[PDB]
Amino acid sequence: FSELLDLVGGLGRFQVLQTMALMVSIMWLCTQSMLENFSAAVPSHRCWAPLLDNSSLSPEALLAISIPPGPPHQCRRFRQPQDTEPCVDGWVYDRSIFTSTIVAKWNLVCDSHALKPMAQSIYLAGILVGAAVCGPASDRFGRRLVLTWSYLQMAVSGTAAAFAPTFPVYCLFRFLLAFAVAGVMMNTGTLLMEWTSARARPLVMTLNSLGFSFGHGLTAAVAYGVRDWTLLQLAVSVPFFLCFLYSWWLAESARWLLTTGRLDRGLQELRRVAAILTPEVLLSAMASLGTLLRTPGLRLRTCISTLCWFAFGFTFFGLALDLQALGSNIFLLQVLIGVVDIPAKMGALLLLSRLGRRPTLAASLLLAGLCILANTLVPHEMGALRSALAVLGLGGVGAAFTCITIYSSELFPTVLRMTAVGLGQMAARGGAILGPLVRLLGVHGPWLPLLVYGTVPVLSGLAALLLPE
Ligand SMILES: CCc1oc2ccccc2c1C(=O)c1cc(Br)c(O)c(Br)c1
Repeated sequence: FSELLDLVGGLGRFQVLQTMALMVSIMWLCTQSMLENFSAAVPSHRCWAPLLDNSSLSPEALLAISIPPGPPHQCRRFRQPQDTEPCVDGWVYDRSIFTSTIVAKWNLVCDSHALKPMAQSIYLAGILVGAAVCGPASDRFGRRLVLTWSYLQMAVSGTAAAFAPTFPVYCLFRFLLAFAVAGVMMNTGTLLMEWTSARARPLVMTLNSLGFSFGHGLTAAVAYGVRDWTLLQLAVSVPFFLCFLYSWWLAESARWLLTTGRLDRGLQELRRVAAILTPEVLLSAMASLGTLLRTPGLRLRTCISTLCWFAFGFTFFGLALDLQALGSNIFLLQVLIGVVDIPAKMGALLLLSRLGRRPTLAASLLLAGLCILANTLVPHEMGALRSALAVLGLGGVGAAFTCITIYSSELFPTVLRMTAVGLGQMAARGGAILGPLVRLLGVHGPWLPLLVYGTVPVLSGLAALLLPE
Protein backbone atom coordinates (compact mmCIF):
# COMPACT_ATOMS: atom_id res chain seq x y z
CA PHE A 1 0.00 0.00 0.00
CA SER A 2 2.99 2.28 0.55
CA GLU A 3 3.34 2.44 -3.24
CA LEU A 4 -0.14 3.96 -3.41
CA LEU A 5 0.80 6.47 -0.70
CA ASP A 6 3.85 7.49 -2.74
CA LEU A 7 1.70 7.74 -5.88
CA VAL A 8 -0.80 10.06 -4.17
CA GLY A 9 2.05 11.87 -2.40
CA GLY A 10 2.36 10.29 1.03
CA LEU A 11 3.29 13.55 2.76
CA GLY A 12 2.13 16.94 1.52
CA ARG A 13 -0.59 19.57 1.73
CA PHE A 14 -3.33 17.08 2.57
CA GLN A 15 -1.31 15.38 5.31
CA VAL A 16 -0.32 18.68 6.93
CA LEU A 17 -3.89 20.00 6.83
CA GLN A 18 -5.27 16.77 8.30
CA THR A 19 -2.57 16.74 10.98
CA MET A 20 -3.33 20.34 11.95
CA ALA A 21 -7.08 19.69 12.15
CA LEU A 22 -6.59 16.54 14.21
CA MET A 23 -4.09 18.38 16.43
CA VAL A 24 -6.68 21.06 17.18
CA SER A 25 -9.20 18.33 17.97
CA ILE A 26 -6.66 16.64 20.25
CA MET A 27 -5.93 19.96 21.98
CA TRP A 28 -9.62 20.28 22.78
CA LEU A 29 -9.71 16.62 23.85
CA CYS A 30 -6.86 17.30 26.27
CA THR A 31 -8.82 20.29 27.53
CA GLN A 32 -11.81 18.00 28.13
CA SER A 33 -9.66 15.52 30.04
CA MET A 34 -7.69 18.02 32.15
CA LEU A 35 -10.59 20.41 32.81
CA GLU A 36 -11.49 18.48 35.96
CA ASN A 37 -8.80 20.17 38.08
CA PHE A 38 -10.40 23.55 37.30
CA SER A 39 -14.09 22.56 37.20
CA ALA A 40 -13.60 20.41 40.33
CA ALA A 41 -11.03 22.47 42.24
CA VAL A 42 -11.74 22.07 45.96
CA PRO A 43 -12.13 25.59 47.40
CA SER A 44 -11.46 26.62 50.97
CA HIS A 45 -14.60 25.55 52.83
CA ARG A 46 -15.95 25.70 56.37
CA CYS A 47 -19.14 24.81 58.19
CA TRP A 48 -21.93 27.37 57.88
CA ALA A 49 -21.84 29.01 61.30
CA PRO A 50 -24.91 31.06 62.30
CA LEU A 51 -22.85 33.85 63.85
CA LEU A 52 -20.64 34.24 60.78
CA ASP A 53 -23.67 34.04 58.45
CA ASN A 54 -26.49 35.83 60.25
CA SER A 55 -29.85 34.05 60.08
CA SER A 56 -19.16 44.13 67.81
CA LEU A 57 -16.57 41.48 66.94
CA SER A 58 -14.11 41.45 64.07
CA PRO A 59 -14.60 38.69 61.46
CA GLU A 60 -11.42 36.97 62.66
CA ALA A 61 -12.79 36.76 66.21
CA LEU A 62 -16.12 35.40 64.97
CA LEU A 63 -14.39 32.77 62.85
CA ALA A 64 -12.24 31.85 65.86
CA ILE A 65 -15.22 31.44 68.22
CA SER A 66 -17.42 29.66 65.64
CA ILE A 67 -15.20 27.14 63.82
CA PRO A 68 -12.79 24.96 65.85
CA PRO A 69 -9.11 24.91 64.86
CA GLY A 70 -8.06 22.21 62.44
CA PRO A 71 -4.95 20.64 60.85
CA PRO A 72 -9.61 26.31 60.74
CA HIS A 73 -11.47 23.00 60.73
CA GLN A 74 -13.16 22.60 57.36
CA CYS A 75 -16.01 20.27 58.41
CA ARG A 76 -16.76 21.02 62.07
CA ARG A 77 -18.32 23.87 64.01
CA PHE A 78 -18.93 24.69 67.66
CA ARG A 79 -22.42 23.92 68.93
CA GLN A 80 -22.47 27.34 70.62
CA PRO A 81 -20.14 30.32 70.23
CA GLN A 82 -17.04 30.18 72.41
CA ASP A 83 -19.09 20.52 71.73
CA THR A 84 -18.14 20.59 68.06
CA GLU A 85 -20.78 19.42 65.58
CA PRO A 86 -20.59 18.60 61.86
CA CYS A 87 -21.70 21.06 59.18
CA VAL A 88 -25.39 20.82 60.03
CA ASP A 89 -26.33 23.89 57.97
CA GLY A 90 -23.96 23.17 55.08
CA TRP A 91 -20.69 24.64 53.88
CA VAL A 92 -19.41 28.07 52.88
CA TYR A 93 -16.77 28.00 50.15
CA ASP A 94 -14.05 30.44 49.11
CA ARG A 95 -14.99 31.87 45.71
CA SER A 96 -12.03 34.23 45.28
CA ILE A 97 -10.45 32.00 42.62
CA PHE A 98 -13.30 29.90 41.20
CA THR A 99 -16.81 31.33 41.21
CA SER A 100 -18.34 27.84 41.03
CA THR A 101 -17.23 24.22 41.17
CA ILE A 102 -18.70 20.73 41.28
CA VAL A 103 -17.16 20.30 44.74
CA ALA A 104 -18.85 23.52 45.84
CA LYS A 105 -22.08 22.52 44.09
CA TRP A 106 -22.61 18.98 45.40
CA ASN A 107 -20.61 19.38 48.63
CA LEU A 108 -18.05 16.71 47.72
CA VAL A 109 -16.13 17.59 50.88
CA CYS A 110 -15.03 15.44 53.83
CA ASP A 111 -17.77 12.85 54.36
CA SER A 112 -18.05 12.59 50.56
CA HIS A 113 -14.57 13.79 49.58
CA ALA A 114 -13.97 10.45 47.86
CA LEU A 115 -16.64 11.39 45.33
CA LYS A 116 -14.24 13.93 43.81
CA PRO A 117 -11.49 11.49 42.74
CA MET A 118 -14.10 8.77 42.22
CA ALA A 119 -15.85 10.86 39.57
CA GLN A 120 -12.51 11.30 37.83
CA SER A 121 -11.97 7.55 37.90
CA ILE A 122 -15.39 7.07 36.30
CA TYR A 123 -14.27 9.37 33.50
CA LEU A 124 -11.03 7.42 33.16
CA ALA A 125 -13.13 4.25 33.27
CA GLY A 126 -15.15 5.36 30.27
CA ILE A 127 -12.03 5.70 28.14
CA LEU A 128 -11.06 2.13 28.97
CA VAL A 129 -14.58 1.09 28.00
CA GLY A 130 -14.57 3.36 24.95
CA ALA A 131 -11.32 1.94 23.63
CA ALA A 132 -12.83 -1.51 24.15
CA VAL A 133 -15.96 -0.64 22.16
CA CYS A 134 -14.69 1.99 19.70
CA GLY A 135 -11.81 -0.33 18.81
CA PRO A 136 -13.71 -2.99 16.88
CA ALA A 137 -16.22 -0.40 15.67
CA SER A 138 -13.48 1.49 13.84
CA ASP A 139 -12.43 -1.86 12.38
CA ARG A 140 -16.06 -2.61 11.43
CA PHE A 141 -17.37 0.86 10.58
CA GLY A 142 -15.22 3.54 9.00
CA ARG A 143 -12.52 5.13 11.13
CA ARG A 144 -13.56 8.63 10.07
CA LEU A 145 -17.17 7.64 10.76
CA VAL A 146 -16.36 6.59 14.32
CA LEU A 147 -14.31 9.78 14.67
CA THR A 148 -17.27 11.93 13.60
CA TRP A 149 -19.69 10.16 15.93
CA SER A 150 -17.13 10.42 18.75
CA TYR A 151 -16.92 14.18 18.17
CA LEU A 152 -20.71 14.47 18.29
CA GLN A 153 -20.95 12.37 21.45
CA MET A 154 -18.17 14.37 23.10
CA ALA A 155 -19.98 17.63 22.39
CA VAL A 156 -23.38 16.36 23.54
CA SER A 157 -22.06 14.70 26.70
CA GLY A 158 -19.93 17.72 27.58
CA THR A 159 -22.94 20.01 27.32
CA ALA A 160 -25.06 17.60 29.37
CA ALA A 161 -22.39 17.39 32.07
CA ALA A 162 -22.10 21.18 32.06
CA PHE A 163 -25.84 21.22 32.79
CA ALA A 164 -25.90 18.24 35.17
CA PRO A 165 -28.47 18.78 37.97
CA THR A 166 -27.18 16.09 40.35
CA PHE A 167 -23.85 14.37 40.92
CA PRO A 168 -24.79 10.93 39.49
CA VAL A 169 -25.97 12.59 36.27
CA TYR A 170 -22.68 14.47 36.02
CA CYS A 171 -20.71 11.25 36.56
CA LEU A 172 -22.77 9.39 33.95
CA PHE A 173 -22.32 12.08 31.31
CA ARG A 174 -18.60 12.40 32.06
CA PHE A 175 -18.44 8.63 31.55
CA LEU A 176 -20.13 9.03 28.16
CA LEU A 177 -17.79 11.91 27.31
CA ALA A 178 -14.80 9.68 28.10
CA PHE A 179 -16.33 6.89 26.03
CA ALA A 180 -16.34 9.34 23.13
CA VAL A 181 -12.84 10.73 23.75
CA ALA A 182 -11.48 7.18 23.57
CA GLY A 183 -12.87 6.86 20.05
CA VAL A 184 -11.60 10.32 19.11
CA MET A 185 -8.08 9.43 20.28
CA MET A 186 -7.97 6.01 18.64
CA ASN A 187 -9.34 7.18 15.31
CA THR A 188 -7.13 10.28 15.24
CA GLY A 189 -4.10 8.07 15.77
CA THR A 190 -5.17 5.50 13.20
CA LEU A 191 -6.03 8.15 10.62
CA LEU A 192 -2.66 9.85 11.10
CA MET A 193 -0.75 6.57 10.77
CA GLU A 194 -2.75 5.33 7.78
CA TRP A 195 -2.26 8.42 5.59
CA THR A 196 1.44 9.22 6.14
CA SER A 197 4.44 7.37 4.77
CA ALA A 198 5.99 4.76 7.04
CA ARG A 199 9.09 6.95 7.39
CA ALA A 200 7.15 9.75 9.11
CA ARG A 201 5.26 7.61 11.65
CA PRO A 202 7.41 8.73 14.62
CA LEU A 203 7.02 12.33 13.44
CA VAL A 204 3.22 12.09 13.36
CA MET A 205 3.18 10.35 16.75
CA THR A 206 5.30 13.17 18.19
CA LEU A 207 2.99 15.78 16.66
CA ASN A 208 0.01 13.97 18.19
CA SER A 209 1.71 14.12 21.59
CA LEU A 210 2.45 17.81 21.07
CA GLY A 211 -1.29 18.13 20.52
CA PHE A 212 -1.86 17.23 24.17
CA SER A 213 1.12 19.35 25.20
CA PHE A 214 -0.58 22.38 23.63
CA GLY A 215 -3.90 21.25 25.09
CA HIS A 216 -2.42 21.76 28.54
CA GLY A 217 -1.84 25.45 27.85
CA LEU A 218 -5.22 25.69 26.13
CA THR A 219 -6.88 24.32 29.26
CA ALA A 220 -5.00 26.81 31.42
CA ALA A 221 -6.02 29.73 29.20
CA VAL A 222 -9.69 28.72 29.00
CA ALA A 223 -9.87 28.10 32.75
CA TYR A 224 -8.29 31.50 33.36
CA GLY A 225 -10.94 33.04 31.13
CA VAL A 226 -13.89 31.09 32.59
CA ARG A 227 -14.10 30.56 36.35
CA ASP A 228 -17.53 28.84 36.39
CA TRP A 229 -17.57 25.06 36.14
CA THR A 230 -20.76 25.02 34.06
CA LEU A 231 -19.52 27.66 31.62
CA LEU A 232 -16.03 26.15 31.63
CA GLN A 233 -17.33 22.71 30.66
CA LEU A 234 -19.72 24.21 28.11
CA ALA A 235 -16.97 26.26 26.46
CA VAL A 236 -14.61 23.28 26.39
CA SER A 237 -17.23 20.99 24.83
CA VAL A 238 -18.69 23.49 22.34
CA PRO A 239 -15.83 23.27 19.77
CA PHE A 240 -16.54 19.57 19.32
CA PHE A 241 -19.73 20.50 17.48
CA LEU A 242 -17.48 22.22 14.93
CA CYS A 243 -15.13 19.23 15.04
CA PHE A 244 -18.04 16.95 14.17
CA LEU A 245 -19.17 19.33 11.43
CA TYR A 246 -15.78 19.52 9.70
CA SER A 247 -14.76 15.88 10.24
CA TRP A 248 -16.72 15.06 7.08
CA TRP A 249 -13.94 16.74 5.09
CA LEU A 250 -11.37 14.37 6.60
CA ALA A 251 -10.45 11.63 4.15
CA GLU A 252 -11.43 8.17 5.35
CA SER A 253 -8.54 5.73 5.60
CA ALA A 254 -7.86 4.34 2.14
CA ARG A 255 -6.06 1.37 3.70
CA TRP A 256 -9.20 0.38 5.61
CA LEU A 257 -11.42 0.75 2.54
CA LEU A 258 -9.09 -1.32 0.35
CA THR A 259 -8.58 -4.04 2.97
CA THR A 260 -12.28 -4.40 3.80
CA GLY A 261 -13.19 -4.58 0.10
CA ARG A 262 -14.45 -1.04 -0.63
CA LEU A 263 -12.27 -0.86 -3.73
CA ASP A 264 -14.36 1.77 -5.52
CA ARG A 265 -14.89 3.95 -2.45
CA GLY A 266 -11.23 3.64 -1.49
CA LEU A 267 -10.22 4.52 -5.04
CA GLN A 268 -12.34 7.67 -4.89
CA GLU A 269 -10.92 8.51 -1.45
CA LEU A 270 -7.29 8.17 -2.52
CA ARG A 271 -7.87 10.09 -5.76
CA ARG A 272 -9.39 12.89 -3.68
CA VAL A 273 -6.38 12.83 -1.35
CA ALA A 274 -3.96 12.90 -4.29
CA ALA A 275 -5.82 15.85 -5.81
CA ILE A 276 -5.20 17.91 -2.66
CA LEU A 277 -4.36 5.11 -11.02
CA THR A 278 -7.05 2.86 -12.45
CA PRO A 279 -9.06 0.47 -10.24
CA GLU A 280 -7.00 -2.41 -11.64
CA VAL A 281 -3.90 -0.82 -10.08
CA LEU A 282 -5.50 -0.91 -6.63
CA LEU A 283 -6.83 -4.43 -7.20
CA SER A 284 -3.33 -5.67 -8.03
CA ALA A 285 -1.77 -3.73 -5.15
CA MET A 286 -4.39 -4.91 -2.64
CA ALA A 287 -2.05 -11.97 15.78
CA SER A 288 -4.39 -12.28 18.76
CA LEU A 289 -3.43 -11.60 22.36
CA GLY A 290 -3.29 -15.35 22.94
CA THR A 291 -0.46 -15.77 20.44
CA LEU A 292 1.51 -12.88 21.96
CA LEU A 293 1.10 -14.22 25.50
CA ARG A 294 1.81 -17.84 24.54
CA THR A 295 5.22 -17.21 22.98
CA PRO A 296 7.77 -17.85 25.77
CA GLY A 297 10.44 -15.50 24.41
CA LEU A 298 8.21 -12.41 24.44
CA ARG A 299 6.90 -12.85 28.00
CA LEU A 300 9.54 -10.58 29.53
CA ARG A 301 9.39 -7.91 26.83
CA THR A 302 5.58 -8.01 26.90
CA CYS A 303 5.42 -7.67 30.69
CA ILE A 304 7.98 -4.86 30.85
CA SER A 305 6.38 -2.86 28.03
CA THR A 306 2.95 -3.30 29.60
CA LEU A 307 4.35 -2.16 32.95
CA CYS A 308 5.82 0.93 31.30
CA TRP A 309 2.48 1.80 29.69
CA PHE A 310 0.71 1.25 33.02
CA ALA A 311 3.25 3.40 34.85
CA PHE A 312 2.77 6.24 32.38
CA GLY A 313 -1.00 6.13 32.67
CA PHE A 314 -1.08 5.74 36.44
CA THR A 315 1.45 8.47 37.22
CA PHE A 316 0.26 10.97 34.62
CA PHE A 317 -3.43 10.71 35.48
CA GLY A 318 -2.78 10.59 39.21
CA LEU A 319 -0.66 13.74 39.14
CA ALA A 320 -1.95 15.89 36.28
CA LEU A 321 -5.55 15.46 37.47
CA ASP A 322 -4.71 16.93 40.90
CA LEU A 323 -2.41 19.93 40.42
CA GLN A 324 -3.48 21.67 43.63
CA ALA A 325 -1.43 19.16 45.62
CA LEU A 326 1.60 19.61 43.35
CA GLY A 327 1.75 23.39 43.65
CA SER A 328 0.02 26.63 44.59
CA ASN A 329 -0.97 28.46 41.38
CA ILE A 330 -3.00 25.90 39.45
CA PHE A 331 -3.18 27.92 36.22
CA LEU A 332 0.59 28.40 36.13
CA LEU A 333 1.13 24.70 36.83
CA GLN A 334 -1.25 23.76 34.02
CA VAL A 335 0.62 26.03 31.60
CA LEU A 336 3.99 24.71 32.76
CA ILE A 337 2.95 21.09 32.17
CA GLY A 338 2.68 21.76 28.44
CA VAL A 339 5.55 24.26 28.35
CA VAL A 340 7.84 21.53 29.72
CA ASP A 341 6.27 18.65 27.77
CA ILE A 342 7.15 20.40 24.50
CA PRO A 343 10.92 20.51 25.20
CA ALA A 344 10.70 17.25 27.15
CA LYS A 345 9.08 15.35 24.27
CA MET A 346 11.38 16.93 21.68
CA GLY A 347 14.41 15.97 23.77
CA ALA A 348 13.05 12.46 24.26
CA LEU A 349 12.70 12.07 20.50
CA LEU A 350 16.24 13.43 20.10
CA LEU A 351 17.81 11.07 22.65
CA LEU A 352 15.80 8.16 21.22
CA SER A 353 18.24 8.14 18.27
CA ARG A 354 21.69 9.03 19.66
CA LEU A 355 21.61 8.01 23.34
CA GLY A 356 19.63 4.86 22.50
CA ARG A 357 16.08 3.66 23.04
CA ARG A 358 16.12 1.59 26.23
CA PRO A 359 18.44 4.04 28.07
CA THR A 360 16.27 7.01 27.09
CA LEU A 361 13.06 5.36 28.32
CA ALA A 362 14.67 4.17 31.55
CA ALA A 363 16.21 7.58 32.24
CA SER A 364 12.92 9.34 31.51
CA LEU A 365 10.93 7.11 33.85
CA LEU A 366 13.56 7.27 36.60
CA LEU A 367 13.81 11.05 36.37
CA ALA A 368 10.03 11.47 36.49
CA GLY A 369 9.68 9.18 39.50
CA LEU A 370 12.62 10.68 41.37
CA CYS A 371 11.32 14.20 40.72
CA ILE A 372 7.94 13.18 42.15
CA LEU A 373 9.62 11.64 45.21
CA ALA A 374 11.74 14.77 45.72
CA ASN A 375 8.65 16.95 45.37
CA THR A 376 6.94 15.01 48.14
CA LEU A 377 10.19 15.10 50.17
CA VAL A 378 11.05 18.82 50.07
CA PRO A 379 9.47 21.23 52.59
CA HIS A 380 5.94 22.38 51.87
CA GLU A 381 6.96 26.00 52.50
CA MET A 382 9.45 25.92 49.59
CA GLY A 383 6.53 26.10 47.20
CA ALA A 384 8.47 27.21 44.13
CA LEU A 385 10.79 24.22 44.37
CA ARG A 386 7.86 21.82 44.76
CA SER A 387 6.07 23.32 41.75
CA ALA A 388 9.22 23.15 39.62
CA LEU A 389 9.89 19.54 40.63
CA ALA A 390 6.30 18.51 39.90
CA VAL A 391 6.50 20.21 36.50
CA LEU A 392 9.75 18.35 35.80
CA GLY A 393 8.14 15.08 36.88
CA LEU A 394 5.19 15.55 34.54
CA GLY A 395 7.59 16.48 31.74
CA GLY A 396 9.55 13.32 32.45
CA VAL A 397 6.47 11.11 32.39
CA GLY A 398 5.41 12.68 29.09
CA ALA A 399 8.87 12.03 27.68
CA ALA A 400 8.59 8.45 28.92
CA PHE A 401 5.27 8.14 27.11
CA THR A 402 6.91 9.33 23.90
CA CYS A 403 9.73 6.83 24.40
CA ILE A 404 7.40 3.90 25.08
CA THR A 405 5.13 4.76 22.14
CA ILE A 406 8.12 4.80 19.79
CA TYR A 407 9.80 1.79 21.46
CA SER A 408 7.10 -0.83 22.06
CA SER A 409 6.65 -1.10 18.29
CA GLU A 410 10.17 -2.42 17.67
CA LEU A 411 10.10 -4.77 20.67
CA PHE A 412 7.72 -7.14 18.86
CA PRO A 413 7.64 -8.64 15.35
CA THR A 414 5.63 -6.99 12.61
CA VAL A 415 2.78 -9.45 13.25
CA LEU A 416 2.50 -9.07 17.05
CA ARG A 417 3.26 -5.34 16.99
CA MET A 418 -0.38 -4.23 16.83
CA THR A 419 -1.38 -6.64 19.59
CA ALA A 420 1.45 -5.47 21.85
CA VAL A 421 0.61 -1.80 21.26
CA GLY A 422 -3.05 -2.47 22.03
CA LEU A 423 -2.20 -4.35 25.22
CA GLY A 424 0.05 -1.48 26.27
CA GLN A 425 -2.68 1.07 25.62
CA MET A 426 -5.21 -0.95 27.62
CA ALA A 427 -2.71 -1.22 30.47
CA ALA A 428 -2.16 2.54 30.33
CA ARG A 429 -5.91 3.14 30.53
CA GLY A 430 -6.25 0.78 33.49
CA GLY A 431 -3.41 2.57 35.23
CA ALA A 432 -5.16 5.86 34.52
CA ILE A 433 -8.29 4.47 36.18
CA LEU A 434 -6.25 3.50 39.24
CA GLY A 435 -4.53 6.90 39.30
CA PRO A 436 -7.22 9.04 40.93
CA LEU A 437 -8.24 6.19 43.24
CA VAL A 438 -4.95 6.16 45.16
CA ARG A 439 -5.53 9.81 46.08
CA LEU A 440 -7.97 8.37 48.64
CA LEU A 441 -4.80 7.40 50.53
CA GLY A 442 -4.24 11.12 51.10
CA VAL A 443 -6.29 10.80 54.28
CA HIS A 444 -3.49 8.69 55.75
CA GLY A 445 -1.26 11.54 54.59
CA PRO A 446 -0.84 13.89 51.61
CA TRP A 447 2.67 12.45 51.14
CA LEU A 448 1.41 8.91 50.46
CA PRO A 449 -0.32 9.49 47.10
CA LEU A 450 2.85 11.17 45.84
CA LEU A 451 4.97 8.36 47.28
CA VAL A 452 2.93 5.89 45.23
CA TYR A 453 3.05 8.09 42.12
CA GLY A 454 6.83 8.28 42.47
CA THR A 455 7.54 4.66 43.32
CA VAL A 456 5.47 3.35 40.40
CA PRO A 457 7.36 5.10 37.56
CA VAL A 458 10.72 4.57 39.29
CA LEU A 459 10.08 0.82 39.44
CA SER A 460 8.82 0.76 35.86
CA GLY A 461 11.95 2.57 34.68
CA LEU A 462 14.15 0.20 36.67
CA ALA A 463 12.43 -2.75 35.00
CA ALA A 464 12.71 -1.00 31.62
CA LEU A 465 16.47 -1.63 31.78
CA LEU A 466 15.75 -5.31 31.04
CA LEU A 467 14.47 -4.66 27.51
CA PRO A 468 16.46 -6.04 24.56
CA GLU A 469 17.80 -2.93 22.82
C1 LIG B 1 0.49 12.15 25.48
C2 LIG B 1 -0.14 11.36 26.61
C3 LIG B 1 -1.40 12.10 27.07
O1 LIG B 1 -1.42 13.43 27.44
C4 LIG B 1 -2.71 13.77 27.79
C5 LIG B 1 -3.37 15.10 28.29
C6 LIG B 1 -4.84 15.15 28.59
C7 LIG B 1 -5.67 13.93 28.42
C8 LIG B 1 -5.03 12.66 27.94
C9 LIG B 1 -3.49 12.63 27.63
C10 LIG B 1 -2.70 11.61 27.18
C11 LIG B 1 -3.27 10.22 26.91
O2 LIG B 1 -4.12 9.82 27.63
C12 LIG B 1 -2.81 9.32 25.77
C13 LIG B 1 -2.79 7.82 26.03
C14 LIG B 1 -2.35 6.86 24.92
BR1 LIG B 1 -2.33 4.96 25.28
C15 LIG B 1 -1.93 7.43 23.56
O3 LIG B 1 -1.52 6.57 22.53
C16 LIG B 1 -1.96 8.94 23.32
BR2 LIG B 1 -1.43 9.65 21.60
C17 LIG B 1 -2.40 9.88 24.43
